[PDB]
Amino acid sequence: SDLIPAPPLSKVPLQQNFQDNQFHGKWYVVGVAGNGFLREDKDPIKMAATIYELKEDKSYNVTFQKFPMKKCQYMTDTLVPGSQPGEFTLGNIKSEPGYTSWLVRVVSTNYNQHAMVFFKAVQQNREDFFITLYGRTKELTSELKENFIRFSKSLGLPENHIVFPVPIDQCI
Ligand SMILES: COc1cc2c(c(OC)c1OC)-c1ccc(OC)c(=O)cc1[C@@H](NC(C)=O)CC2
Repeated sequence: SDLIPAPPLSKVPLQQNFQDNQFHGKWYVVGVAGNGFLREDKDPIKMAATIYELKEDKSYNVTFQKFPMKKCQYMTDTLVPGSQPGEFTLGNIKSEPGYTSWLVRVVSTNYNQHAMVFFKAVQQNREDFFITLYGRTKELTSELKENFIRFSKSLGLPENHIVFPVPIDQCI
């Protein structure tokens, strides 16, 4: 299509010894890169924080601001553990107009500062993928943001498909 193809999974690193208990909580969206994310300097965006909640069954609740981030509205999905720690499927629980599931792979995190997470659509004829740069604070370092840009570019994403929203706590 118009879109840059998704990488094979083997090109997406997996965070080693992923600790679900240490990943839970609030994560600001500090960066988002994907074939369907488009930097428009004329239309900057702000994004509310994502909440990852670990449950008894080791799945998460995930509460996140909805795409394409025009009116701030939260949504909640289930993050079902996959083939191993760090990996999940994010499923739309009800069949609705815009519908796909995503494979979710935590690429790297140190739990208390940053995380980088890869999302790939499991729908047959969808190249759709994106990478989220999360921070525990609204601000991350230049080195951490350049590492996210380089990772994103290594999967073929142009720099104008890499967006840095203004992180906020809540919808307004
Ligand atoms: C847990 O966090 C996120 C999870 C997803 C999305 C997203 O970006 C707003 C997130 O925040 C970083 C998401 C992303 C891109 C999409 O297409 C470009 C889409 O159609 C759809 C989405 C999401 N669906 C909706 C309705 O927002 C599902 C996956």
